[PDB]
Amino acid sequence: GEPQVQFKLVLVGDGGTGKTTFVKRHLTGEFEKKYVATLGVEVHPLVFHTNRGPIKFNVWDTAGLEKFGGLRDGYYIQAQCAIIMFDVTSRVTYKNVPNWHRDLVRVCENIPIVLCGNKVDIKDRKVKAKSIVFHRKKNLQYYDISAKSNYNFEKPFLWLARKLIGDPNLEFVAMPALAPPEVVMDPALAAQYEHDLEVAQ
Ligand SMILES: Nc1nc2c(ncn2[C@@H]2O[C@H](COP(=O)(O)OP(=O)(O)O)[C@@H](O)[C@H]2O)c(=O)[nH]1
Ligand SMILES: [Mg+2]
Repeated sequence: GEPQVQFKLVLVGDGGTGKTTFVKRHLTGEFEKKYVATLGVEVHPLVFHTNRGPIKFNVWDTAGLEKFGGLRDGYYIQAQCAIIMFDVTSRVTYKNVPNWHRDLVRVCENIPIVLCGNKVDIKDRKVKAKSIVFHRKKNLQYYDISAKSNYNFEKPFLWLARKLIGDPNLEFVAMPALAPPEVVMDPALAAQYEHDLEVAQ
């Protein structure tokens, strides 16, 4: 009878930015993933547990290394939300963000979108906070991320659940089982970066 609250999420951005690494941190979603042969995609079911009940994000991760413009319409059709990703050690991935946005909005129009800057465990960072107080001003929320250490993993999913359910006080009551950190996210470096965003804001 009474079914599941489920949302289609489309994960997009340049080849090599860490999209498959980020979505694979949720272990039960990787083990139960579904290979949809004909659209070139892997659909991952990520269940999150809130104070108002359980929610599911059906994350569509492309299986190729496609280029801006080269994602069929079927990949985006009926999407309810999205995450756009770039790598902070490569400037060309961040310059392509606007074209990935243009592709989404043409097919889906006004849907809640989060912007993510990955690989902030690396010391030699090229794209900093002062240049990210830019683009995000499309009604787009920004978060610094590190996929291999699990740094800020829940933040993009918590922001999208608040918009789609309609409650700004919604919280997660327990965290999903996650793959153990494989790199070190220095604790004083993370604090320096957070201070930099507030300065930039
Ligand atoms: N150190 C580090 N490397 C990362 C991180 N995220 C991705 N990478 C590396 O980037 C390469 C490409 O990642 P992949 O997930 O295949 O990217 P995709 O093309 O967007 O699917 C891999 O060798 C990853 O291990 C991160 O958080 N930290
Ligand atoms: Mg991939």
